[PDB]
Amino acid sequence: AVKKIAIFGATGQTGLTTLAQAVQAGYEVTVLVRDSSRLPSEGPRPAHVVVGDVLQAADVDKTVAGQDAVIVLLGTRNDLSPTTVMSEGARNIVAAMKAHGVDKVVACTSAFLLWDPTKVPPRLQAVTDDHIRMHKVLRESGLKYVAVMPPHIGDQPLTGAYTVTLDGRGPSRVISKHDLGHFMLRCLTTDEYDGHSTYPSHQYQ
Ligand code: NA
Repeated sequence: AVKKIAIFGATGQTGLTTLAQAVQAGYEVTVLVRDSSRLPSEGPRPAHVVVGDVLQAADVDKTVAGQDAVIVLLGTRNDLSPTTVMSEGARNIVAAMKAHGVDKVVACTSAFLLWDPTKVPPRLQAVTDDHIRMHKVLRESGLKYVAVMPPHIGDQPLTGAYTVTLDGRGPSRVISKHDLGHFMLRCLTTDEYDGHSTYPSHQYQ
C-alpha cells in the first residue's frame, strides 16, 4: 500500500492540482519547493515541506527518504532554450530512490516522445531533447517507471472519464490538468502501467 509520496514540481499548474487531489485522497505528501509561500496557504497543505532545489542532490535525497512513491512534474518554467534541468533533476531523483530503496516513480514528459522525430516542430526541439534525456534516465534506472506522455494540457475541469492509451498516441490531443493529475495518482494504485508509456486524452468540447 502506497501511503507516503513525494511530489517534485508541485508549484506548477499541474503540480498544484495533483497536490490537492493527493491530500484529499489521504496521502501523506512531501514536496520540494524553492519557496514555501508558493504553496496554497489554505485548504490542502502537504504533510512535509522541504525547501530547496531539485538540482541539489542533498535536497532531493532528504525529500525521497522514507517515501513509497515519487511523482515527477518537472518543467522549464516556460523557457524554450536548450537545458538539462529536467534530465539532471531526474538523475538526482533516481540516485536518491536507489539509495533509499524507493521503486515507484511516475514522471510526466511529453507526447512529442511518441511522434516521428522529424515531425517535431523545430522551435520545440530543444525542450523535447531534454524530455528524451530525462525519459532515458528513468527508463535505464531499473525502477518501476510509469512514463506519462500527455498532449496539450488545458484548463478543462476534472472528469475522470479520460482515455488512457498505452504505448501509442490516443484519439484526442487535449488532456485537462486536473485529469492529468488524477491519472498520475491512479498510477500509484496499480502496477499495470509499469514499464509502459501512457497517453491520457479526453474530448471536452
Ligand atoms: Na517551487
